[PDB]
Amino acid sequence: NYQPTPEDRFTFGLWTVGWQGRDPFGDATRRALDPVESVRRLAELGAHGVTFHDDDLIPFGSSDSEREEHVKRFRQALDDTGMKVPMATTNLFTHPVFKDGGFTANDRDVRRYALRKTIRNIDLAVELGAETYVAWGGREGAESGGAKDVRDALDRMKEAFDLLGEYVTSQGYDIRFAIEPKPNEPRGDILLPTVGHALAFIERLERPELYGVNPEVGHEQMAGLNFPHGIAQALWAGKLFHIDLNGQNGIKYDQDLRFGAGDLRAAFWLVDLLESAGYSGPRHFDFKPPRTEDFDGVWASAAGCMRNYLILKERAAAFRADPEVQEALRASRLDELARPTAADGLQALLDDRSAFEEFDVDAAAARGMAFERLDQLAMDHLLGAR
Amino acid sequence: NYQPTPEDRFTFGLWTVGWQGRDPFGDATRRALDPVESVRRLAELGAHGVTFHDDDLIPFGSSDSEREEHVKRFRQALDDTGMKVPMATTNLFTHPVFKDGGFTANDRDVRRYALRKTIRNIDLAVELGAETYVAWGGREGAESGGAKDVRDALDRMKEAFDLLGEYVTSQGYDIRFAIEPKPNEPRGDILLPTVGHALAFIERLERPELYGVNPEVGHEQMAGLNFPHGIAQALWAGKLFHIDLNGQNGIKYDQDLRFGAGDLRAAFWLVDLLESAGYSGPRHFDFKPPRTEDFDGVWASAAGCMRNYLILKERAAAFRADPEVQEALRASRLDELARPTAADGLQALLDDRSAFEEFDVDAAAARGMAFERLDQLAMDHLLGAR
Amino acid sequence: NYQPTPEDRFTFGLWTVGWQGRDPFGDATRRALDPVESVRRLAELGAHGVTFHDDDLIPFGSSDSEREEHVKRFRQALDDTGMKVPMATTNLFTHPVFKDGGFTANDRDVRRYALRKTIRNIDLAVELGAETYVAWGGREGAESGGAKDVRDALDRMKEAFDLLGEYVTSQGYDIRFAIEPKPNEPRGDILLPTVGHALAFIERLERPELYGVNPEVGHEQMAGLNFPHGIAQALWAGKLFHIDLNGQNGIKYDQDLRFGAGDLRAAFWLVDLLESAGYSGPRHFDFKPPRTEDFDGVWASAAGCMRNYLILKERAAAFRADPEVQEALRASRLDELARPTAADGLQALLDDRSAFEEFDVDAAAARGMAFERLDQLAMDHLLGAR
Amino acid sequence: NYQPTPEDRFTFGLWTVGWQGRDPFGDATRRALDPVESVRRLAELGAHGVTFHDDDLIPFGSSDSEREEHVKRFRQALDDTGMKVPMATTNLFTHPVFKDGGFTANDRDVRRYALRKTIRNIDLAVELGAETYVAWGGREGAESGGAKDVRDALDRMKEAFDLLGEYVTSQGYDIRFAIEPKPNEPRGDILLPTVGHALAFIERLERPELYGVNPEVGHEQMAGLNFPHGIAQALWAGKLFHIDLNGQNGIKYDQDLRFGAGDLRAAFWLVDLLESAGYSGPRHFDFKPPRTEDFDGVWASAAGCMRNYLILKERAAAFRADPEVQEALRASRLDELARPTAADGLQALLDDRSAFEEFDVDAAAARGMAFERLDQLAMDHLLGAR
Ligand SMILES: OC[C@H]1O[C@@H](O)[C@H](O)[C@@H](O)[C@@H]1O
Ligand SMILES: OC[C@H]1O[C@@H](O)[C@H](O)[C@@H](O)[C@@H]1O
Ligand SMILES: OC[C@H]1O[C@@H](O)[C@H](O)[C@@H](O)[C@@H]1O
Ligand SMILES: OC[C@H]1O[C@@H](O)[C@H](O)[C@@H](O)[C@@H]1O
Ligand SMILES: [Mg+2]
Ligand SMILES: [Mg+2]
Ligand SMILES: [Mg+2]
Ligand SMILES: [Mg+2]
Ligand SMILES: [Mn+2]
Ligand SMILES: [Mn+2]
Ligand SMILES: [Mn+2]
Ligand SMILES: [Mn+2]
Repeated sequence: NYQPTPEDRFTFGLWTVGWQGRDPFGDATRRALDPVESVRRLAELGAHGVTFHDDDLIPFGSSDSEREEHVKRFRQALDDTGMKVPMATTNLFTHPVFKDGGFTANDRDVRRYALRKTIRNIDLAVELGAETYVAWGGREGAESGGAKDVRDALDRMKEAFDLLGEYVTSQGYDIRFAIEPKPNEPRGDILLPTVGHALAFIERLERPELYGVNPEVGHEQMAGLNFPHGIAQALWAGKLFHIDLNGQNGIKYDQDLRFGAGDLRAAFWLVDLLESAGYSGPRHFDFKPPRTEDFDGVWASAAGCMRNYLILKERAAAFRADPEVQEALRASRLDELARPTAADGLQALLDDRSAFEEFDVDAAAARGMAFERLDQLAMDHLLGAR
Repeated sequence: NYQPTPEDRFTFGLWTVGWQGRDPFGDATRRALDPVESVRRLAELGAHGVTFHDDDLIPFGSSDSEREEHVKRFRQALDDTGMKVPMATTNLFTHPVFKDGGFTANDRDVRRYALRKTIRNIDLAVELGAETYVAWGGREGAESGGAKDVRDALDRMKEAFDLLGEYVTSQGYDIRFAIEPKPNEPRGDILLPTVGHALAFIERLERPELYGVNPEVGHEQMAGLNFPHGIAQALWAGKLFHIDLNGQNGIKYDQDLRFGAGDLRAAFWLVDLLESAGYSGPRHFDFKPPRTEDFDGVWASAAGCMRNYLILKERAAAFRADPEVQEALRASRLDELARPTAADGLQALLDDRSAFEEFDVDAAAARGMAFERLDQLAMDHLLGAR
Repeated sequence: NYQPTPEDRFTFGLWTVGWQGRDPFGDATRRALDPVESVRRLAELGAHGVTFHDDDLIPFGSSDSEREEHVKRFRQALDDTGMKVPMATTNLFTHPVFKDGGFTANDRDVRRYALRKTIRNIDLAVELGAETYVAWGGREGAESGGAKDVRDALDRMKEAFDLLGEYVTSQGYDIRFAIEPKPNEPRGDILLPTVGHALAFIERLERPELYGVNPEVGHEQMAGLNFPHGIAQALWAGKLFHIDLNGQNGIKYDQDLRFGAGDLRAAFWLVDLLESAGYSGPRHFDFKPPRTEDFDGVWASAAGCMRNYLILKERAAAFRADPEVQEALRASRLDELARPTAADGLQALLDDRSAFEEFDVDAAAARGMAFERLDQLAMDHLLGAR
Repeated sequence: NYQPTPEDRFTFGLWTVGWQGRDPFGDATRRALDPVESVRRLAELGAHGVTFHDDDLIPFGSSDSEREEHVKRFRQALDDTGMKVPMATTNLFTHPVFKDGGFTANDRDVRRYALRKTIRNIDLAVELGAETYVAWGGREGAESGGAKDVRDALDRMKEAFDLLGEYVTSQGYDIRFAIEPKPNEPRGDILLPTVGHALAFIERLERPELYGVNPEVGHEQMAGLNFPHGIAQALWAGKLFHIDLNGQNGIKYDQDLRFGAGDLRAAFWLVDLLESAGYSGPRHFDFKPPRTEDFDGVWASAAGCMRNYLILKERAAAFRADPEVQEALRASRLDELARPTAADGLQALLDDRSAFEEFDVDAAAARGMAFERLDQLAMDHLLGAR
């Protein structure tokens, strides 16, 4: 039951099932994982592909010879399994050089170096066939107000992304960029903190169509926001290039629980939205098996991500196909929300006496929206109590 | 000391000092205020102008005759004082007809009516000389996931604003629009919840240059975000048309404390940003004298808003002019953040061996940012302990 | 399916289904409800009883004659239905006199009056047979630091509750008190903000066994806390006298969604705890039909509360009875958590070399907790996907 | 100006200025510190003492010989400086064995080992002369609902603390215990999440007077709570044995900013409370120099903690001594809040017709509290603008 297949487009970062369990207050609870074993275990689970930071695949500071061998070993695991690599990203946050950021570090020479680090790995990711390159500016921010002139840092951020788009244009690459928002942690406040802030920033870029967003369930929930609403604006803007699925209990540190844990109802509305909008990119999981777990629990965790997606997919589809729900949807006038407000034109609106002079405001106000019956119907479908 | 003058551009809504003190769990603690007395008391305090919702000035459902008289009385108060009216807005939230929203209500006929209500008041606001019309979509949202298809609601929101911009274009008006974001309350989640989400939405509008944002200190703080950072992206985008100043203690209900209360340090960084960016619009206060206060406390509260702005203005200016702070700013390389990252070009960057092959990563990582000394200098200036 | 019966002990406040829909920014969307019709509609729904504030039942300032008639009418509705009245409370928050609090108002004469208001209604509630009197100090708090010396206000709070316990002792009443915590709203910060703070305060009271807590799902979630954990400490302390069930989306204004909405998984762990601990008090719903709803939606909302409780009751019972879950519970050593740590005594512990000198720390650290398989089993039961 | 002296009772953990800068997403930015150099640098800064976890002072797994030498070296640094050691604590969170907790780990043998680890270090701390032993149960909690029966875990927590109090009683020690609350991180939810929850738990202990709380500014602010209010209830309960001073920007990860950063106004109300209550324990700083800083910035950070305390001490004292503020305090009836509510007795209250039958509710409701003038006076004192 609810079994994933590579057609379901499930992918994982190497850093997810690979997380050794070091937290702010704790040491590692698990040994490191060869990227090769992760590709195989995930393939066995029904995964479609894997993603990586540059330093997850080639250990930082590796020699050219070792780099070649680390890729050779990795390529052979994908060949053996059929695994894909749909996305890659640069680690511009772990090494101490990035302590004040990467593309927006105050030191100019750190910013130039962060660009060379990203450009090197774009080459690699294109070779492995990734279609999306992700940027997570987790060190772009500040803990105190005077350490970062934000308008200046946005200037620098725009130059970094403009230059990156100039590079892939100059190489003929098909890869596109996806910014991953996060409101805080590790910096006290991170720049482009939400899906909205990232969409707005893309529109000031030189070639905007080259960039989209990679929202993560938990990051919007770290700011108390509605994740499906944010996804809806990303899809409305045509900029859902990639997505990160996980779970989060409200406003606290970045938990990265397996998908479906945390806010279960919001996961349901998310899957219903992705499916009904026909989202076709990877269903990528960016989670951390809690450091209480041994290797066996790591894989049960990753298996739980895909299962919970498949369960929610079925419930949400049953929801939208139920004729009682379709009748309730008409009752709540969801059909009327899809109709244009004034297809007749401004002038027609200005003269339509039934829109002001003769609008029975009290009659309209007395019409219930019937939202509770609709929502209780959604809950019954979620829980299988119809 | 720290005394405001109309040149300081301080303005107030009628609804602020006019708030009778009805909260979710409480009845009014103060009688209603004639808009005329508010104009006079505020003028006495050194205010520059007032703003209004349509229904703050003309009681809802007033006859044409009464409407004329309510304006006549108001115009005479501004003449008597020199008060201005720099901004107005529509009340699309109080009357029960707007319970599911205004421009995005599911019922089409409510949306058409909300447009006629706004268009009527734009006329009025232009007559009183407002330069900015504000939209706060406080009822645009939902409490449950199925009651609002967000992509549909954004379609409707785009039509409403496109139509409004078509109207002021057709009339030759100079007025511009400013969207006021809010993440939640009264709806469970509000659409365009943050400054970012509002900037992104404006870029999909038909004539974007006609629209900007009207951020409110407390609304971004309701989502745990850094208000000065948000303002910085608005100014970077050129869309700070208007601003709402108040105070807020973190993530909870919308408090609307007088400006300077709540997060005092963020108020300092905000004033420093507005001043150094040369923000020239009104310094508008959108606050609520706590319902514990009588009329005398209402005016002490409004007086505290302007005073706290003036105090912070002085401290922040002393901060940026102190040569020790200018030396610290160089120490933390804030000057280097303002320099372009690769004015030399992509190709020069790709060949600059000092940016990768010969970058001493460990030397750069070992250079402290000196952010703490800088911040302690800012604190000393704030508190007057230099 | 999942149909409630009065044996299920479901109760409602008059103020819940009675809420006219006035919010901070909106007018009423529904007419007022005669308490009699609410008793009948709720009875029809399978409810067990109703609760009331004094002013929900007798309008504030009623004459003795009218008071008698309002009770006569109410008593006859309970007789006609079999409805009970298991709990009552005082409204010490709506009238403007309570703007600085009730039992802790700065004005002494307001505090004395709040005590007389409560004592009058205790008499009434005992007559209607309530077994619990609830105190919600929603106005006990402050918006600014200097307006309330907290240690003084706790002195006053202790005197109010000591006096109340002296009264019911002097009358021979069986009724007990339950404090209802809330962290904020309407005050900027409320005293005794959490279940913990309320438990601690009770232990300083003169006759502590007379007082317990009445936690509300949403109020602990307004402070980002785990509601089942809080309930567990209340039950561990023996002070779960009453409970308020509803739903809440994280840290924001007090939403009072119907039970089961908001955090669905936490509702599941709550019902599992209440049932397995054998909680026997009323299952009281303190919710607000969203003001989008007409009268029909009000009753669908209240019906959804009981249904969602019954659904969760079944899933959680199926969870604890599943032998796979019982095997997983042993795997995660939940049985070992119930065993005493050192039944052998301090001295035996101090000499047990297998507890320090010869403890294989690395072997123990390498044992996974298997928490993910356990949790995925709980999720499968919740969703009916076993 | 504002210079600390050992009489000011300022102390620091070794782990604070000793923090190498490893965060969830980053490697160390600073070398490790010999505890000896920290004692000397802090002494030079005007600190009074240092605190330590067992593993900050003796590296985990040290041989008896090395242990002796690490203490010998440490004792000589305190002798050379006059530094004291007023508090110590056990590290029951870093080693992987504690991944499911210490005193409440599901594995019994981990709990026994955690007790032996604590008891060993109590001996040591008494030798160095600490007067308070702190317990921070940062691993006592859970990420999912089924992994920890909370009532069971409280049973285990009560046994651990009862046993610890049995030990210090059996040894004649004077040391007392202080529980340090935290709502979350590293566990998804931590047991005893707030000051309140910790006070309530102490009252169920065998010898409660042996235990108090060690609240930390940032931990209560992680749950949106008012830190001075929490301190006020701790002092009202007589259980402020110790305190941790730092700074925190609202509800997010545990930031541990230097004291005075984050919520500046709440720091002011805190210092005013500690001083006016005559708190006499150590003023302990539990902060992290941001990993952007080199060694020089570490010490500027620690210096900023004490300075900001001294500045706030002066402003708050000037506040309480200003006769205008004393007149305002009477205006807001803070004097009346300190008076008993019914010193005359229940019966006198029941017969006092001026408390109900003849209470002019409308007159009392119309009296403003004058809280805004009072608060603006407090702000003027904070900023030095009187
Ligand atoms: O760089 C991209 C990724 O970096 C990871 O280390 C973070 O955990 C993710 O939030 C992000 O998706
Ligand atoms: O409509 C604009 C205004 O409406 C007011 O009632 C709200 O309090 C403000 O948030 C908003 O600025
Ligand atoms: O007084 C007790 C009750 O008062 C109601 O008005 C509030 O909504 C509840 O939080 C509380 O249970
Ligand atoms: O164990 C006591 C201490 O442990 C430290 O590592 C934490 O950072 C503090 O929150 C706590 O005061
Ligand atoms: Mg991610
Ligand atoms: Mg506003
Ligand atoms: Mg309640
Ligand atoms: Mg601490
Ligand atoms: Mn994350
Ligand atoms: Mn507001
Ligand atoms: Mn509530
Ligand atoms: Mn901390």
